[PDB]
Amino acid sequence: ADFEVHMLNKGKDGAFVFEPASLKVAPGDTVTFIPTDKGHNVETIKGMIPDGAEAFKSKINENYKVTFTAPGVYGVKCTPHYGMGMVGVVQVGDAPANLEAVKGAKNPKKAQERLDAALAALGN
Ligand SMILES: [Cu+2]
Repeated sequence: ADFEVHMLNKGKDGAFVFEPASLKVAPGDTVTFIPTDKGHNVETIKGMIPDGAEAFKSKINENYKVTFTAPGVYGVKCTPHYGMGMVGVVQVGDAPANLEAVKGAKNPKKAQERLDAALAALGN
């Protein structure tokens, strides 16, 4: 199954957001990260990927398709806007094994508040 996540100058929770900020997909599904507005990318947050996952970083303005082969929860950021809160989480599969590591990982305040709301929305 194929999903999209958008990089936006403005959205639900204010400036510099991914939408949806919280998504559940199955292992093997794809997410295309679509910069609706100019100036965004996607990159995994160091410490917020599961066992055997590869880190990734797209170029600015790239429509970037990821096939999520390793199950678990992923924290993602936009590289320039991370510190302004531009984050998302992708849960790949059921009962993610790294849920504690992701809840506990250290992030700038604005990113942590948005990560916590995205994690809460997953309802683990
Ligand atoms: Cu951005």
